[PDB]
Amino acid sequence: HHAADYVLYKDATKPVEDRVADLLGRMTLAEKIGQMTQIERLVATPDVLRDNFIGSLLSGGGSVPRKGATAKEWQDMVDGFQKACMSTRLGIPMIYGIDAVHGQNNVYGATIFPHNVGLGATRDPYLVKRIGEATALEVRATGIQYAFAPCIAVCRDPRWGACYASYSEDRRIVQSMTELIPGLQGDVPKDFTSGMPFVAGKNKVAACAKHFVGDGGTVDGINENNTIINREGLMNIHMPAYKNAMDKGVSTVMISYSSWNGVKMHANQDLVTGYLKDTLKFKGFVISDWEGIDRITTPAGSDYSYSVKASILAGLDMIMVPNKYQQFISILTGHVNGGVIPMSRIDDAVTRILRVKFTMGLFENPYADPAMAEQLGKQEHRDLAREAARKSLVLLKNGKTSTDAPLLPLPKKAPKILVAGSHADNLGYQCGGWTIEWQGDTGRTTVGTTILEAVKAAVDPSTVVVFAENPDAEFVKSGGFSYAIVAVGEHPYTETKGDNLNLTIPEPGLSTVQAVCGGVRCATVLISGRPVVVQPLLAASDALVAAWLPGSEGQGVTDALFGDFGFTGRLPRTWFKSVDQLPMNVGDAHYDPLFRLGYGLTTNATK
Ligand SMILES: *[C@@H]1O[C@H](CO)[C@@H](O)[C@H](O)[C@H]1NC(C)=O
Ligand SMILES: *[C@@H]1O[C@H](CO)[C@@H](O)[C@H](O)[C@H]1NC(C)=O
Ligand SMILES: *[C@@H]1O[C@H](CO)[C@@H](O)[C@H](O)[C@H]1NC(C)=O
Repeated sequence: HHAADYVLYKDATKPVEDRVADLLGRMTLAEKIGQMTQIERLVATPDVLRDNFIGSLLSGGGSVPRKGATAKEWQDMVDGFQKACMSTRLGIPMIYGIDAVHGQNNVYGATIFPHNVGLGATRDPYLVKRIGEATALEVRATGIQYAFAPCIAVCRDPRWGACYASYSEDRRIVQSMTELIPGLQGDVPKDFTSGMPFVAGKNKVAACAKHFVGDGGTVDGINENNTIINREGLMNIHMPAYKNAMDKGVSTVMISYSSWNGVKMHANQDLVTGYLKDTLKFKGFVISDWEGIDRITTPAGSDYSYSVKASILAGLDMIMVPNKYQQFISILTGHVNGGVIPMSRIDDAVTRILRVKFTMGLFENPYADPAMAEQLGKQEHRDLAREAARKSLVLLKNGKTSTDAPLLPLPKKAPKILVAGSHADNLGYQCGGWTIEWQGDTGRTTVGTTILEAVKAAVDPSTVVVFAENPDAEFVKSGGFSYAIVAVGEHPYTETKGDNLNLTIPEPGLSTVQAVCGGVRCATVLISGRPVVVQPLLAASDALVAAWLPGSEGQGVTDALFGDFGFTGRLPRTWFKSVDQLPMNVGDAHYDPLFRLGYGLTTNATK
């Protein structure tokens, strides 16, 4: 189509499938295996990226150009990697992925949205779509084109350390919240074939439905473990939202560390190829989890040759290595050279990877847009996060007896009030895991508003606000306080570090609530990624709110405490009476909840 040096795959006017086929037909085995290889930025250099024809890079949790890096520092880092990839013989751009799972959360100054369990409490799919839209903009502000979200796990046991990453124990709620996908990617057109990948253009990102499949169903909630359930239960609980993700054009799917009835998902040809590809007609790319193929074996990494053969034959397309790319590339090249892995399997993996890259516009816009930098932490997105935080709150108690005056909403004008607890003025605790660091962190780790700061912003100027982190009973009784707001709960965690068989909050938390509430009427705000043992907190408190992990916008909590809005959140999970009941789900013979799925008290906005 015209100029003497015309190359069809470089022609932006050609159909995607024609561009894929034209490029694939020109590639060497080294160029094909390179596309299937994703590496950490920590091991990337210009020569590594060119010499190994690398297809993708990622930042793991906390993998950043430096602490406090600006949006432009991120764009310059990503573009430097891209310039190296674009300089190869074929000039195939790399795709850069990151865990943007509640905002662009590794990045300083990014808006931090509530974690998924609180979003499930909102029952508001359109809110979650808007959160996807804002998240795409803040990810593109940093030059990154690919977000590893949504987690569509259906967490069936809150002892799991990733329960907060699940919208709900009820698959129907998880299905509803797949609206995150067209938020991040853009809406698919009217014509659209389920299972095809879609991203609208340079202001959107590729999404990732994860982790396929049954990651929320593991024995005792043990992370990365075995999910024991018949096919009927797998298909009835854990699978449905993957079909909604196909219908919405999700570009990629990430495989689970978990096993299904003893078969590693990373080695499961029947599910990855037979079901996801051949039954659901998924045409995007399938990516491993981090060292996911290493973990097929016990011990992990003890037969990496088998890990590569089993995973690639199972149908995985792109491997998140993420460090030992030389070994990965060498073993896979040997398997192909030996006839153990057919060329047809390599060509399928590369076809899918290229299909996603051409579809999303990456060959047309491989570099960052400096004009997008200011999207990072934009006030409109903070207002959205504040809306979501407020909608996520579930009021569990509002008065000790049926005849007491309800404590909430609290008055903004009072002579003197107390704000207390470990979680009242700790931005890292209110954001939880996957915030700045992989495991999250403590204190003022990014830009945001703590519960204490939100209270000071909300109250009448005549209201004196006193903060004490862990006051004793006498300090409270002598203080002349009108009421107290006391915030306690879990410390930040992610995945295995969060697996927890007792689900009791760290001390001092309960002791502080008891000291405070013993001296003055108190509203307890519980920060957690899941239900935790709650009867002692309830017995002490006049009012108690499950605020989950509400993110950077602490004013969402005070918006409801002071009656600017009514409480509307409803439990997206069962609240247990004791951990010895677990697992305990609706329909079980022993279903005996402290609070059932859907429970939530309400208030009306103050007049
Ligand atoms: C589950 O965890 C146990 C206990 O640590 C371990 O022995 C086992 O290998 C795990 N099983 C799977 C399938 O991951
Ligand atoms: C509850 O489990 C957590 C994490 O496994 C642990 O750190 C904490 O000390 C436990 N409390 C107990 C065993 O009483
Ligand atoms: C809250 O609104 C509902 C419905 O209008 C009403 O039934 C209730 O009495 C209202 N006010 C209070 C303070 O409960």
